[PDB]
Amino acid sequence: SLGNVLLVGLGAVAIQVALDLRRHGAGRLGALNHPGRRSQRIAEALARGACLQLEGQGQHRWLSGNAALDVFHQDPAELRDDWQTLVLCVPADSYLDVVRGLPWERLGGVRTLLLVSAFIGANLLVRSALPAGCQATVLSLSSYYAATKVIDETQPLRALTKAVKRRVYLGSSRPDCPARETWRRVLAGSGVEVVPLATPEAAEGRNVTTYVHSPFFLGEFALARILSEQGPPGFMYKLYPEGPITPGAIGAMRRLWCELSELLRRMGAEPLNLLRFLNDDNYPVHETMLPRASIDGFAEAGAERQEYLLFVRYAALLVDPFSPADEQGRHFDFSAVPFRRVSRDEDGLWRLPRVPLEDYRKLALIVALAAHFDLAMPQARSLLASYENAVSRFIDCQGASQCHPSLYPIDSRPAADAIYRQWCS
Amino acid sequence: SLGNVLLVGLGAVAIQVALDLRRHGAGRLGALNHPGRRSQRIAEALARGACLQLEGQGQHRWLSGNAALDVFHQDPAELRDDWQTLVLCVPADSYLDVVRGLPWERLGGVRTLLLVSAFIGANLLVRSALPAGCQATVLSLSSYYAATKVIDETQPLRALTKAVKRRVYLGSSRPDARETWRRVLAGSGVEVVPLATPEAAEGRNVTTYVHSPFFLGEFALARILSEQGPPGFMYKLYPEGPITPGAIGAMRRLWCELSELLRRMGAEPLNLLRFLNDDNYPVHETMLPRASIDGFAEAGAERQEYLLFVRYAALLVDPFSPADEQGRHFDFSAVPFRRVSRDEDGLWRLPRVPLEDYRKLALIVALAAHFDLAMPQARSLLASYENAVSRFIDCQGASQCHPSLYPIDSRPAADAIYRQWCS
Ligand SMILES: NC(=O)c1ccc[n+]([C@@H]2O[C@H](COP(=O)([O-])OP(=O)(O)OC[C@H]3O[C@@H](n4cnc5c(N)ncnc54)[C@H](OP(=O)(O)O)[C@@H]3O)[C@@H](O)[C@H]2O)c1
Ligand SMILES: NC(=O)c1ccc[n+]([C@@H]2O[C@H](COP(=O)([O-])OP(=O)(O)OC[C@H]3O[C@@H](n4cnc5c(N)ncnc54)[C@H](OP(=O)(O)O)[C@@H]3O)[C@@H](O)[C@H]2O)c1
Ligand SMILES: N[C@@H](CCN[C@@H](Cc1cnc[nH]1)C(=O)O)C(=O)O
Ligand SMILES: O=C(O)CCC(=O)C(=O)O
Repeated sequence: SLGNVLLVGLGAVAIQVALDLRRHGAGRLGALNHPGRRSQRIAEALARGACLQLEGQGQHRWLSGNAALDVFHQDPAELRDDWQTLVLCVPADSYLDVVRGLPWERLGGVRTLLLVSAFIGANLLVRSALPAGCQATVLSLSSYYAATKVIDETQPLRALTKAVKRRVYLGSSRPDCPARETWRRVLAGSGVEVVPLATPEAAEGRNVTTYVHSPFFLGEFALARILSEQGPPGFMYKLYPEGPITPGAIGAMRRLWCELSELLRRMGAEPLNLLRFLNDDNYPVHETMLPRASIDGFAEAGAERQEYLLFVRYAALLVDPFSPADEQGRHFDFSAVPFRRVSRDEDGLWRLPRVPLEDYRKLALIVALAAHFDLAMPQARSLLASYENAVSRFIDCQGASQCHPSLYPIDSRPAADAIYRQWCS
Repeated sequence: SLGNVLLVGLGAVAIQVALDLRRHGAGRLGALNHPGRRSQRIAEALARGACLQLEGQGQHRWLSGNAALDVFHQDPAELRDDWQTLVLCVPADSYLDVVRGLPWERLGGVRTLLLVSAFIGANLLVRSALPAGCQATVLSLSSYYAATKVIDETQPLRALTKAVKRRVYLGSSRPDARETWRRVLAGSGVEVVPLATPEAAEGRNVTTYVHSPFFLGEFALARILSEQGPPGFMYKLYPEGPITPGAIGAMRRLWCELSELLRRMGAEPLNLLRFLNDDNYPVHETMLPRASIDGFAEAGAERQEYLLFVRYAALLVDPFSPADEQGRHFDFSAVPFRRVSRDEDGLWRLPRVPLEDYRKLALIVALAAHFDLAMPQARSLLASYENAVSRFIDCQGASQCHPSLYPIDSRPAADAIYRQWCS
């Protein structure tokens, strides 16, 4: 079964996962979060008797519930060998740091480790970092299965889920893995269909953010908003000049999808139909905007038609076409998600938001991995260079002394080498 | 060169034109407005000392001015042969009726007749109704050159111009008066481009290309014929408005059909995307690259449809408007549909959009048949309108509907245009 489950990272994702785990049952539920203001707030909340609370928004209100946490650690030194399942709810660009940091000498009983938002190569990278002879199976979930936020960091244990995906995918380092069905059941509790796939990379190849955030949020427009201090933040899914979506961004999306598909084929994984994945698995539009024949036929449509269809898809979602119309015939403004921007941390250093720092670090690793398969990925490299140039100019202007080192050049070649060696073994 | 000018149809357009004529310099100013309540109000206002009053809104406030009306008629038979220039400021559907009603055999002094909103064939249709040997030159303007309205029908001669177009085109029945009218209209700020034939100007009417595919389709007609529910928006994407990839396909296919008709009538067609961007409302290079705009006519159908869709998506907000504090731009696309309304006799009427658009396209299709052009896309749009309006009549009752909703036959007008063109 799942046995006793340790959530690693206790954020918005973990709270939703905790609700789904408690519905399913069968064991103690613990969490580990590294020291910091959030962990201090969490420990304070738990010590006064608070529980994890998940609220569903709008149509998702049926999800809402509370979940008890048996133990919370902000000090790995107190962990003992009581855990059968680890669930990594930390940012995906931290999986390597987090897996190296776990006290594996006291975790010999762990039999499964789930990566809740994997990317191509993540399963292999995590396996490369495990201690020798570790017999934990590593599971890769394609994408986090919802949209969830901690409303008010002052109540760190209360989260809001505003969207839920129709379908996600799950692969395992163990062939014909029985744990996949367990997690199918756990996530089905929140209405998500989990499709088991035959290898981790096939699931990782269905990570939605890799395909969408890379072309849209590594470009010039997004970076100009994210690195700004004054002026409006702009909107993540609007068309230029309100947001980053342009025909050029759509062309980058198509070309990157082609590059990623070839990488997947070279790792023995079947690529996805990008339009059908976006429409059917994540969020749909009406037949009059995207005919089913166009959705199903997308992969054979030819580049111009593919780009037209992708553009239509995003223009069709500037509002939510399935939301109720208001008195004046308008639908919900689905595309008005503001960009989060750079902000100063407690040491006075500029930090980047997760979008795009996490998206850059993921894509940089994928590109470094693809080089081992003799794939140059020029579109991916152009997106990396756009981010790097913009951030470099921000450092020039603000001063290196004022910038957190996460803004600085990162070397992904060592991690890519570890992944490739693990794949070849 | 203008002499004494008679404005036929004394409404919003005529008031703007009168003030532009006065800025340029003209003789007496007269007007002919057919009997009706508007003419009754005009006659009383004139009796109490009213003049033609034009107000320019905002940046166009320099357009504002007053002009005396020297003569007002309602009955064409009462016109004296004292007019060198006639300007037709009536709806284009009425041009033939207006011309047939005038006593041309005793209007030998008329030298110029200007059609302010000429549809394809309008010049030829007008000339077909003129007596043989009639001396008048007929001018076709591609479209009215501003956006103007009578503020309040209780002060009938006071009009408001809220916008002026960038560019219009002017063609003449006489090879090589265009220059005079280019100057006159240039006083409003519009650039008038003289073209070599009337049909070249008539073929540059923007509503022909845009209103036909968007407002004769099923979505638009469902809004227009509706009584309850929100009216929807003319230029938003489905489900808020009628713009869909199917509507854009209709737009492209119709542009191809219209372009071939123009070529068969000896007129160079337009590059639709360049015409929309450069003559109507532009977008940024990142949405529509200049090379894609200039190259549109040679791009191939899929790219052409993608570019047109991008153009309308890019204008859901006005990208050159100032951003508000939230990074939002002006909601340019939220122009509500005008819908059916009961008239003073209690009868349902259609708004000019799409009635005028249907009538124009019906004539174009009937004309195209003479050039052996079937215009299947145009015919599909006509059928869409006819079927929807027919079902509205079924539901409301013919006795409750104004006769303008009933079937029309444009074949006699098309035949007269073709005969004139072959003359
Ligand atoms: N929430 C969503 O809807 C969503 C959507 C798409 C994808 N995702 C994926 O899920 C991941 C987690 O999302 P979330 O909303 O739960 O974020 P959250 O606010 O960041 O919670 C993440 C937890 O992990 C801790 N953490 C962050 N960085 C860490 C690091 N380098 N090492 C160890 N612990 C770290 C955090 O504690 P501290 O704050 O103290 O560091 C926090 O408790 C995202 O990064 C993304 O990969 C989530
Ligand atoms: N900004 C604009 O105003 C604009 C823009 C683009 C296109 N147009 C087109 O230009 C045409 C005229 O526009 P408008 O705004 O000036 O209309 P308007 O204000 O209603 O004026 C039309 C005038 O002509 C009269 N009239 C109609 N038929 C007549 C006839 N057969 N003989 C004599 N007088 C007649 C009308 O009187 P009754 O009201 O009694 O019929 C009215 O006084 C319209 O079809 C319009 O769609 C106008
Ligand atoms: N947020 C997603 C990334 C995909 N975003 C959606 C678009 C969208 C989301 N909200 C408003 N518009 C998509 O691109 O189809 C995730 O990673 O789960
Ligand atoms: O869905 C959003 O609102 C932002 C895009 C996204 O996928 C994310 O939160 O990582």
